[PDB]
Amino acid sequence: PKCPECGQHLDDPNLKYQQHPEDAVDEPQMLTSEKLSTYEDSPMHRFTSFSVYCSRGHLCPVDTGLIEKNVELYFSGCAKAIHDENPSMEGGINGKNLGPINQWWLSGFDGGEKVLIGFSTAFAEYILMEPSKEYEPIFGLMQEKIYISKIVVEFLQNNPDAVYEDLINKIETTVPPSTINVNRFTEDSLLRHAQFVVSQVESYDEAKDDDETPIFLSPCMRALIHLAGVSLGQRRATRPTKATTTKLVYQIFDTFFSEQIEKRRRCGVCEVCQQPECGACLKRRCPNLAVKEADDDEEADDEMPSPKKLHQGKKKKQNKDRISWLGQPMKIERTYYQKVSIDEEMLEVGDCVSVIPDDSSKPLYLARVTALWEDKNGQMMFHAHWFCAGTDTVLGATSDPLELFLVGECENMQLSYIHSKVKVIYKAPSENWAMEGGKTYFFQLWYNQEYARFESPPKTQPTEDNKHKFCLSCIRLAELRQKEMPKVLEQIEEVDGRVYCSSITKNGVVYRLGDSVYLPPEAFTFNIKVKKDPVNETLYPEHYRKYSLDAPEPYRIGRIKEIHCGKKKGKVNEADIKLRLYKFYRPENTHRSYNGSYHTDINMLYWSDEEAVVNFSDVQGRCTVEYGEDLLESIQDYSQGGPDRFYFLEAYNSKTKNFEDPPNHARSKLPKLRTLDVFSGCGGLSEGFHQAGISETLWAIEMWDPAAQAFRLNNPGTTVFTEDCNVLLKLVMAGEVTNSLGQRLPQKGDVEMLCGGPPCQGFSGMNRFNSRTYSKFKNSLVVSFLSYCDYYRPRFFLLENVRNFVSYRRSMVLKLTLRCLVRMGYQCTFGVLQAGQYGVAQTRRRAIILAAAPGEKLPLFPEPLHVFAPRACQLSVVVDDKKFVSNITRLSSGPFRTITVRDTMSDLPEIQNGASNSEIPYNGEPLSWFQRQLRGSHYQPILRDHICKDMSPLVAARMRHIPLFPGSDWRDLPNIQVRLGDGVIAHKLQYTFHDVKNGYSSTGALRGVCSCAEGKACDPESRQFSTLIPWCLPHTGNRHNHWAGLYGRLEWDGFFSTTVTNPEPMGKQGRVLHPEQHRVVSVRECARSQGFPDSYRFFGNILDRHRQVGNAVPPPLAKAIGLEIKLCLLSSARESASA
Ligand SMILES: Nc1ncnc2c1ncn2[C@@H]1O[C@H](CSCC[C@H](N)C(=O)O)[C@@H](O)[C@H]1O
Ligand SMILES: [Zn+2]
Ligand SMILES: [Zn+2]
Ligand SMILES: [Zn+2]
Ligand SMILES: [Zn+2]
Repeated sequence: PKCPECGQHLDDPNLKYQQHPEDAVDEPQMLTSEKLSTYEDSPMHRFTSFSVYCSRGHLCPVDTGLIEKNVELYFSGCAKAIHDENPSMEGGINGKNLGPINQWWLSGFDGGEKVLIGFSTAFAEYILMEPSKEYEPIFGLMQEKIYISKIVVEFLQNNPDAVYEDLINKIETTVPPSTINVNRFTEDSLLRHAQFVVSQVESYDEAKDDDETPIFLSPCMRALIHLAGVSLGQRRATRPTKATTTKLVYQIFDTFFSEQIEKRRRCGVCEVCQQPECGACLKRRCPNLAVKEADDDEEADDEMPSPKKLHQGKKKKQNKDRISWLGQPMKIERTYYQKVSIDEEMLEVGDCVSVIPDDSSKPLYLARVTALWEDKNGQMMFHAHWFCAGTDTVLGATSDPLELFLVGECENMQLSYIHSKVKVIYKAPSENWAMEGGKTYFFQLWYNQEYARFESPPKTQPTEDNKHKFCLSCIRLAELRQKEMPKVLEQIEEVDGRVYCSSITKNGVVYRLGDSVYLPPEAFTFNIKVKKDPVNETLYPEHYRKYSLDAPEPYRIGRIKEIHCGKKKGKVNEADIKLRLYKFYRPENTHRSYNGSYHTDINMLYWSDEEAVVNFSDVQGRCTVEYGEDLLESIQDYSQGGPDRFYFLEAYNSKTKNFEDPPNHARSKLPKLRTLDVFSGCGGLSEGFHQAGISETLWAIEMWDPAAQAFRLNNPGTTVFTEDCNVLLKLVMAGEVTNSLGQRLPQKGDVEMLCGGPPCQGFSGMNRFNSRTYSKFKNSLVVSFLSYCDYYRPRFFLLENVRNFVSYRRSMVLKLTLRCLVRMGYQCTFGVLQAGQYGVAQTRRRAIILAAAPGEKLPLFPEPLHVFAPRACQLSVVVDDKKFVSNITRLSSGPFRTITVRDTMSDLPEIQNGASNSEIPYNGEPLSWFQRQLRGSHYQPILRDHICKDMSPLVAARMRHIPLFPGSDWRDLPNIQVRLGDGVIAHKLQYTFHDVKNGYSSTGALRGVCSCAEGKACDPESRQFSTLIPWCLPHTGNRHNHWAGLYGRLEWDGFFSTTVTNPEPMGKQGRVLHPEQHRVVSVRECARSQGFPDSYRFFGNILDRHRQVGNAVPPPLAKAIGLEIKLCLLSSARESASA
């Protein structure tokens, strides 16, 4: 038996019938009482001892949607004076069967701790107070629901951009009052109330409206929507940051607005899609569409062939009047060079010209007249070194219509193709350019299309043997062809039509006999060597979902024995340079294989008497393979001394599979820049830079206290400013010497290098800019950061960001950043790097913007040192449908093996879920090479931050029950009733519906967790909570790739999905459970995943430490970049050491 009106099952032991007061009169009568009377027509009244019930007398909830489902609900209790705050049944009239509830509503989501619950009837609006003793339970749950909703709304008003793991933490950590009979809230509760909470939050945006972003569209909100299948649109309840910029930086962002700035996939089936109309108002917009759009704005598009070279390209001839030479010829060559030519008016060498092309792609071609001459066919010729227009560079629209750029484009042309003489000025930097922080065609930098490098022009020089032919574009190409040229330097004595040599060259590297060489895994070979059963589906109902590229080998190493080659007609054929090498085994290449690749050094080799022949083309680079037993310093000291340094102590007998000693033929300052790390964090970026020996941080700016604190502990000589960089900048700009706290503010000339990670939050999307999006970026921390650069003018600049920075806002964010630096007159470039390729067991791509002052050199992006899964390695950038790449050649292979989770944390003592002891002994030695380095050669007794979050009894239980086999997640959980330690009991998942797309289990059992599996609309109450297999995961599984690896354990041979900031198992941060322990990863494990030395200190609570680390730039990546700035400095030091 179950009610025809409300639906309640009569056998329900928690059912209750309506119990009435005496003086209870019908609604119109009780509303005519004199005990009764904001800008509306009601009348509004208070209401106490209330009870809500169906037409038959069953006490009913109001949240459940029965009002919506047309079910007439009647209420009863004491009504009071609008002003009467007493919830004691005393100053009012009792009403009975009070009008069917037209609708119910809420008010109290701002500067108001109280949340009011009102009902609307055919006659009056009532404000509820206390329920009746019989209704109390029913109102109880409803109340709890309302509270989570409040916490969720309030938090989001204060923190939009909040991620799912934060929401969870906000909820988790909020202490509810006594008035709410819940000890504390959990992810389980939020997920359980996920529909009420979301539908409440939607309503807050519909109600309190601004031109601002709907709170239901925040990352955490959409995350909760996708995780717990939620129906959007079921709504009901109603009732000027400015960047501290310099004139120059302001001007750029101010003009882009006053130029390039101009201004429907509705769902149909939703409750918002079924409601008219607006000019009654200005909003009726679909929430399901709103999400799809909000989600698509988050994703980019990463193949595409090389961009076409400019000016190749058709130009059209002009004049037939009088072109005659002027003066005596400069020189002779079949060609006769001149200095002046008169095409009606005077035209000298080194003047600029305009060339009218074919009326199609219509920009006017611009060129520097390099040379003037007459060819053997008496035709008047010229050499046109082309200029690139601002719009034709990466910059595009962002550039000055008058700014031109020098390119590696030149061609010979007849004097007919010339249109006119054009005034082209070189906007050279001032004598004092560093102090400068706050018409016709001009130029400033040299642009390399292939690598988006804006650089300071050479200058020069024109020798008297080429003062007539002087083409920089021709010189560059010549130098390039020379380096790319395989050439013999010294030869011994020739043999059977092949010359034996002692030294060869290519790419700028000189290869001698005995020097070691890198080659692809295909280059040679070593002496090689040579079905699932039935799962219990009753126990593992979700395993069916389980169903349904990897890193290459590092370079093959060889030592040079012979440089024999080939011969062409008379002399040596460079196309035929061959090498005879002694093959070097890596421990992995031995019979040992993967066990060799464990505790061994990343750079240890095994000598072999084996030999191979390979072309000098196949050679990737040169390295240093030395015998350690004949060594000057320790193996560590030699290894840590410089690049491409390997060693061998024994020799591998490939045949006997044994280790003999090797044969006897196998035997033998840096100016640290004064740095300012803006958005310093705990100092991971500064760390890699200090590791590089190229810097010293003297001023670090951190807004968040726990981070700045952690910085100081690692950098004691740094003036850590715990402010908003915007106030800090305004003070120097105001002329201050010191801040409130009496700390010396950095002054112009004090900062040699600027570096930082400006967080992009108010505009971090992909779609076209807009009035909203632009205003947010106009004042962004990117613009505050570029102002710092403009004011201070450091020798070197770095802006590290999220890889998508490069793609953000139809790549406009990157185009404007590059524009800024060019306006100032800085050499600059962008580029993407995968941290994993730099010695970290994590897959994280970062956008890196390098900038360098005119005078210094522009650094290159570091060559990858570690072999990584190709998928994780897409570094290319498509800007305005042109593919931009970095100088990185190693695409592809690398010199060292991959760093794995195993190498990252295999040595750490066992810790249980909820570990709290900050300082503990290691209780053992380091095992991996990686461990040895972060633990250090110097003995450390204490292990720090091996602290791990305390997960709930339920989550804790779930983790115990996640198998240890690689790549194991939720889908492996058993459907078993776990005793949650405490009174609470995690029960089985009830499988009551049919999955029409997944079928039946092997046992003929159902797979459906909710009515929507059938194709119908989700029936609530079919929702389950506190289940071992989270109910929400089968609920949405199908539409979200079976919830990938949520509750997944890290693979020992795997990596970290990303930079983990708050480890949650159903989180957007990847696999977070430890490979073997029934817990989530500890702070130190994360710190290790970042390649931080075990000495590295962290401040605040567990979560602050977690944030500090997952915010950091991994020191290995920072050092890699720092090392590129290293060469850039030494090179510029020897260059500024002449006569
Ligand atoms: N307006 C502002 N002014 C100064 N610092 C800010 C800021 N807003 C955010 N921050 C800081 O921005 C930092 C970004 S994380 C930076 C990573 C870092 N360079 C490293 O390798 O550790 C955070 O640590 C945050 O607290
Ligand atoms: Zn009923
Ligand atoms: Zn809709
Ligand atoms: Zn040329
Ligand atoms: Zn459903």
